[PDB]
Amino acid sequence: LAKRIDAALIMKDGRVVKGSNFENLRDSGDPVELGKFYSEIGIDELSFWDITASVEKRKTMLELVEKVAEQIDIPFTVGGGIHDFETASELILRGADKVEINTAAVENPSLITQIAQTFGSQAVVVYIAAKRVDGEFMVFTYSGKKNTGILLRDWVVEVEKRGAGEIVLGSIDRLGTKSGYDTEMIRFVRPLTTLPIIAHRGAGKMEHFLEAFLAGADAAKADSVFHFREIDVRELKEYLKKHGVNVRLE
Ligand SMILES: *C1=NO[C@@]2(*)=C1(*)(*)C(*)(*)(*)=[C@](*)(N(=O)=O)[C]=[C]2
Repeated sequence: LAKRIDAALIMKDGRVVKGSNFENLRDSGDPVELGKFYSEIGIDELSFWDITASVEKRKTMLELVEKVAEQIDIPFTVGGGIHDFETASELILRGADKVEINTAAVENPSLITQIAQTFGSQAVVVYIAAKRVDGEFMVFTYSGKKNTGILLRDWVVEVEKRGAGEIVLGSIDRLGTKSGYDTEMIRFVRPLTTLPIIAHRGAGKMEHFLEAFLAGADAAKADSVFHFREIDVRELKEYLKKHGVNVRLE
């Protein structure tokens, strides 16, 4: 299948954290209008990540999903502290196509299966944050704060076994960098799973997307490179097509 380009939007109290540089937008920090604009210029799927610190979070995420579903016609994922089946269920029913889970899945891997039982494997995305520690790829939880001691190799196999649809592979070793995706990490994971692998962290220029796809990624996700317009989405897709990558053009 076609390689996929995803945009992730980090949100807090209903706003896109640090906004965007699209002057054409009425409100460049509105996640709905920004998401809609991305869907029009060639983003394939959207990810909405909420960090509303406690209290209003549940209602905020549900209202976000409802507003997004009304306006956009490409698939989207919602994530950020989804801890149980009922939370995931209400977000999917309100409009999300998929839910994206990390810490709660590591702590209770049956959560993957429970969501998939009702909504299908295709509705369950597991985000795996990994980092090199003493020469092994280790799985990290709590926004990179906790080394679980679980090997990346073991967790990838378990995630597929439990019934996840896709894996987002986030390299903590590339957080905040613009040097490229962690292609070594992608190549390490590729033979271990039949699931779609979505690369995250490290993108800085168009050539990094090509590199990630050569490494075996099925999709590439980014955020600030798009929001601050370091990479244009249409230019990226034209570049990838030029060099033989199967991507969807309009
Ligand atoms: C995934 N792994 O750690 C995370 C993940 C997502 C979000 N988020 O804001 O959706 C936060 C931490």
